[PDB]
Amino acid sequence: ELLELDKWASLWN
Repeated sequence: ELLELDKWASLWN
């Protein structure tokens, strides 16, 4: 949805 949300929705950390 709209160029990704970059790389699995930001990233879990």
